[PDB]
Amino acid sequence: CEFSVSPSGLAFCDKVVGYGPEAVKGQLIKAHYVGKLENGKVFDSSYNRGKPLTFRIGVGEVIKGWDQGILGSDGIPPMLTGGKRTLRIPPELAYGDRGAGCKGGSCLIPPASVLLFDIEYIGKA
Repeated sequence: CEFSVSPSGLAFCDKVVGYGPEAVKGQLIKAHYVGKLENGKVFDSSYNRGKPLTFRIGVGEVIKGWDQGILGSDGIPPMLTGGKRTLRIPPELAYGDRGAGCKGGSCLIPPASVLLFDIEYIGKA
């Protein structure tokens, strides 16, 4: 899985190219995913939550890396319905210096964490 690195640092690898239409801004979509830190620790997954994440893409409902990494951006083609994509997201397009899932200064997602996501774009909701 060698990533294609976009100008922003957002990198991706289409492990399985979708068979359907590309994602469109404002659309409510369904996605299964596994999120891991660079040491391999899984910090969140749709599977653990027992359901897909249905959300509106491209409107700031999720981290910038997801909006850009799924809808596409300079250097990043959009995901297609039914595709599987791995994203490498720099902190600036994720949770930055704040981190996420914090208890005081200790966070499930440490500050300045690069995030790895395996995303399965199932399709529209």
